[PDB]
Amino acid sequence: NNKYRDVEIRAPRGNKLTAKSWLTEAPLRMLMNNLDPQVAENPKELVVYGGIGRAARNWECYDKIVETLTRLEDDETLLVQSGKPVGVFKTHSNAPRVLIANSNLVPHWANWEHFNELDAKGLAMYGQMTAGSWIYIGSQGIVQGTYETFVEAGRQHYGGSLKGKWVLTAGLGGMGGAQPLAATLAGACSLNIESQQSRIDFRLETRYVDEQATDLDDALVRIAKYTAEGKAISIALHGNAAEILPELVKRGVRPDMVTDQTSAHDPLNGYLPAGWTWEQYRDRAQTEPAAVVKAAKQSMAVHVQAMLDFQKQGVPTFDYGNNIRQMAKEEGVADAFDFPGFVPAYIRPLFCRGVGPFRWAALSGEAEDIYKTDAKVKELIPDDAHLHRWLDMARERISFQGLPARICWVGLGLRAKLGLAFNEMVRSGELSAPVVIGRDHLDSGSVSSPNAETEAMRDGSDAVSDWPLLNALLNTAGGATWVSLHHGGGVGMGFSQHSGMVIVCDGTDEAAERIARVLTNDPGTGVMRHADAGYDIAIDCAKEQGLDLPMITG
Amino acid sequence: NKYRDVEIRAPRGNKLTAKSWLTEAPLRMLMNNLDPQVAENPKELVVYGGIGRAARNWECYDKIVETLTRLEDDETLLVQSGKPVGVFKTHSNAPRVLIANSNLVPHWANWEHFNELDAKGLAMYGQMTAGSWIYIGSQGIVQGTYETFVEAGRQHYGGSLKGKWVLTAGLGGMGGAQPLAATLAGACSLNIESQQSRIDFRLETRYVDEQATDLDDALVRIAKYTAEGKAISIALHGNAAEILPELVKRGVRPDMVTDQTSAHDPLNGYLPAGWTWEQYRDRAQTEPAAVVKAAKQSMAVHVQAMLDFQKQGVPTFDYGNNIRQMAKEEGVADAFDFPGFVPAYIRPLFCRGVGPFRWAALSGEAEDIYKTDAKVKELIPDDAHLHRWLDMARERISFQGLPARICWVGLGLRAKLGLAFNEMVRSGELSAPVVIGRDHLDSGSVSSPNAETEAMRDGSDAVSDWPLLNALLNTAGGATWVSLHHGGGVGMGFSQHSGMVIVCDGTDEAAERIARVLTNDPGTGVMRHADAGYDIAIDCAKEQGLDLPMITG
Ligand SMILES: NC(=O)c1ccc[n+]([C@@H]2O[C@H](COP(=O)([O-])OP(=O)(O)OC[C@H]3O[C@@H](n4cnc5c(N)ncnc54)[C@H](O)[C@@H]3O)[C@@H](O)[C@H]2O)c1
Ligand SMILES: NC(=O)c1ccc[n+]([C@@H]2O[C@H](COP(=O)([O-])OP(=O)(O)OC[C@H]3O[C@@H](n4cnc5c(N)ncnc54)[C@H](O)[C@@H]3O)[C@@H](O)[C@H]2O)c1
Ligand SMILES: O=C(O)/C=C/c1c[nH]cn1
Ligand SMILES: O=C(O)/C=C/c1c[nH]cn1
Repeated sequence: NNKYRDVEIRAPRGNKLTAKSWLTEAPLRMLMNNLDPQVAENPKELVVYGGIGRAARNWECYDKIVETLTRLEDDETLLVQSGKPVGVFKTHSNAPRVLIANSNLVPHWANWEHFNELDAKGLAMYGQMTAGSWIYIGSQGIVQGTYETFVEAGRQHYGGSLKGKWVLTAGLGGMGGAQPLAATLAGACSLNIESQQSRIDFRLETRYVDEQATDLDDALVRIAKYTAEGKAISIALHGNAAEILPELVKRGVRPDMVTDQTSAHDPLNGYLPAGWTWEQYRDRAQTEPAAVVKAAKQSMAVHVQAMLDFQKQGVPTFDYGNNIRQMAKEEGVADAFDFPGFVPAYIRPLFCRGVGPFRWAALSGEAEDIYKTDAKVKELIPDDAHLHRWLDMARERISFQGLPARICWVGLGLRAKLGLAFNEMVRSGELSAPVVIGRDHLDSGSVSSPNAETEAMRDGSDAVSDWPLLNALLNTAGGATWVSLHHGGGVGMGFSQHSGMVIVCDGTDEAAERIARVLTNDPGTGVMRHADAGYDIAIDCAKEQGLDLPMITG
Repeated sequence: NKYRDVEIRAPRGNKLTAKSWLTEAPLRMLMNNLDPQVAENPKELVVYGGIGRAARNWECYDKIVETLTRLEDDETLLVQSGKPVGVFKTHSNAPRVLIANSNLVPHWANWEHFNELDAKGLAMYGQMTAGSWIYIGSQGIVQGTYETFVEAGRQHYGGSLKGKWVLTAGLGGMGGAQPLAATLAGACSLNIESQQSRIDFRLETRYVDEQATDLDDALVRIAKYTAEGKAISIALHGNAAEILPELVKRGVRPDMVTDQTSAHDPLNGYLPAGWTWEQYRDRAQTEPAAVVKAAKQSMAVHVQAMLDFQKQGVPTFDYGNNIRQMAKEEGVADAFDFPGFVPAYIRPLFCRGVGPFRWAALSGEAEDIYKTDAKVKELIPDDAHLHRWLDMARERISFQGLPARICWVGLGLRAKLGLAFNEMVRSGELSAPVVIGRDHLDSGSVSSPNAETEAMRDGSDAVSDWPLLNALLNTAGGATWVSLHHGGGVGMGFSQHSGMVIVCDGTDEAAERIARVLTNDPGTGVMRHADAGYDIAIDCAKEQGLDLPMITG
């Protein structure tokens, strides 16, 4: 192993290569970017986000991945198995250069206890979604999704804009840290409970949260003031959600929306029991992990009961993909699922058109490369004012972390248009170096997760996981530059299966042929999957886009 | 939509109905999987292994055939639990079909949830080769069953098994290979089977030799034949959960004990003690939970008899039908006191990438397989065990559907063979293309802690990254169709595994694909066993020049 190394890693910048080609330089740079101190939550331990989501299994494996990517030939493919470079095989230049499979366990053994047994033997690594597949871009990766969720909740419950309203939530980790800024962009104030001061500080440093209250009473004074003024200000409060949310219910405080984004998906590592310190928690997880898991899950039950109590008061309440309802249910809160997941409640119609967390990064390191792509997106999508406003807010309010990157939700049809245009900007020298195009594994065709993205599918097919497997096979066949299959991202061991893809735009004609089919097929599989489930909006999209769906179009 | 009173057989000869041999091949192998001489119950789409099906339902079957017929050379069909769900543009060196069957998010990966989805029209059990169109009747498993009995004989009895007998049960599609495998290894065998129609199928296909009239008759025949050193297989109509405890009580001592009933699926594949098959199938529809319970309670009695034979010193092993797990769930706490066949006997073969490599003649002509048998002997001139295998196959294995051959070979020889076969197609020595495939039971394509990855030396039994990487790499290298299945062999919850088939159509493009795919597919198994730290696998990797960064640098 070892899993601690006191080094600062950053992606190399500019146009000169360390690896043999841009197709192998790209995953090299994106692996290193996943560990950049401005990007990752705890990169000296290889941790990117999401509990113990890691970029490589241990530091020996990291070193060997870098060494191997550096020498990999253009007709060779590296296999990464739970963060370990296990084999290099001959393929061809239009296949992926890296195939990644992280954290997959045969289902009867797919649980944290067995994962932790394997980890102790040096046999495991949790990939999360984008940690082990090298496409994490800091809090920006999720911020548009969290904004779209808050906007749609506002449209359903409050007439759209959240001006004068406030969101109550918890968790200011890598992904959770997007919540305050997303709320602000949606027009709302927010109170964001976080148990570690260093995480509040990271969100302040990256300008994802605005201020820190001195205590709960002071936080409520600020929320009362800013909402009365119609300001949209995010407030962090250092504390424990499982103590504060029940206290807020006892006080009859009524937020306008309630959710949670603590790392409840991993009770041993990601969720602080009430009354404990993070330091006690980390230490006791090593001596008495069973007792720590039970204490964490008991506090999750208290926390979810508070969420249910807000909901009974008429407050819009939803689960944001961290499996907390499941944990509470296992601890006796039999009605934990009385509030819905964010996807069936708010986001699923976007997935039905293949819209999701499409993203790209400038391997050059140059901010202006992303600003030039933003301008190109506006030229190619001239009549979508919501999207133009998103890109304006991103430019004005999202500061880059590590390599400049952009989140921009778009769906089937436009993803390929954008990717081909970016490839041509690389060819012409408008862009100073190639760019990579990817996405979260949360996307319309790439995830099965019955307590998150596939909760409450109208046909009952929540648990069917053929679809992400087919998505990864098809990305490999079409020519993505690296393809990944992961288990347990988001919701934890046992609860999801999902796929990732990244494709490099290096300005070549060969890349253009791959891009045209890969960025059609990847969102196409999500429209297909939702059309199969019988969503009329997905069937309409399939017809509009000319998809060939034999059981539907013949 | 579930039942169709039709006989289906693969098209023969050289005329295509699809646009190329790469799309004609999956069309013919899908049909071959349903041939009445191949499949256990093809009018309900069932190929083998409980309810392992070739397509979800008959509408889906028809649409797969229609879609394969029109598929272009740069298009790929996606099959999702036996349903043709999308056609997408790829390129001519990608697979024409990508298949994912029966995959369920792990917390829901169980038969109860499968059956809920099935009742909604949302599910199909792919087994291993049922849903991925490379089943060749009982021949697909017979050499692995033979290699298991041979290695058990080497470990326990000095090799040959002449004078010895095996006790087992299950004469279904794959269990039907057990009698002939025992015979070829030199042993007599007693094979318990609950359905006379299954005994008849094995008799007609020459996989079992005789049927005893009752248990006493069976034992008189075993005593006589073993005393004479004959290797004869005996079927007995009955219930193993009744007969095995009776043999323990009688003090009968077989020389090996195993089982291959469909214990992996209590609702459909395992008859409770005292029930008729009709009663079981009727009640399965009326009271499924009570049927599951009764089946599992009988599996517990069955497994306790196996444990009781082992206590008497009888070599006893689990042959991958998950029966130990079912018995443990019913209270047999020491059900895993006897091992699975792979850690006990077969794993050293997997460490060299050796496994159930196979091919089929799309022409339909037996002589095409005889020509390939002769070519294998020429290419592998100094392996007399393999030559004897092919001689025994010729003599004793009858073809079922398209003529096909099982021939266990590993890393290095698979590619030599497939390139030679492709050259035979190109020269016209073979009268039509051949398909080359394998079971999903193979060194790099399955994670199954109660079967192929039981008791890995490093404790990595449940790691299922490996079959997913195998499928991704076969897709990258250009197999003709690639599959990812869940629950083959051992049932929902207990395995994940990959399949591949590649067509040898005589062309230079196929040759390029074949050379890397038939290197990489067994290469991933040698890699996986090398990663676990098996010195035999590390040696193989070095011999074969594999690039394993954490071992070779
Ligand atoms: N459905 C989705 O789309 C989706 C998307 C992204 C992330 N996720 C999930 O979101 C969750 C957060 O991800 P992340 O990257 O921010 O994780 P992280 O591990 O980086 O951060 C979790 C934060 O929760 C805080 N925390 C834990 N227990 C607390 C408690 N009791 N009170 C207050 N704070 C507490 C921790 O101090 C930490 O800062 C994870 O469960 C992740 O898997 C789900
Ligand atoms: N370990 C391996 O390498 C391996 C390989 C292949 C298949 N399998 C498993 O082998 C098993 C058999 O496969 P198959 O294709 O023969 O299945 P099948 O469903 O075609 O046949 C099962 C047979 O078991 C018989 N049977 C059921 N209960 C019985 C009982 N109590 N007494 C006697 N007979 C009984 C049935 O009548 C049937 O003929 C399945 O569990 C399959 O998944 C394991
Ligand atoms: O946007 C990202 O990079 C990460 C997201 C993710 C989704 N679910 C768990 N992690
Ligand atoms: O040899 C075959 O075609 C099928 C086999 C298989 C292995 N395990 C479950 N099915």
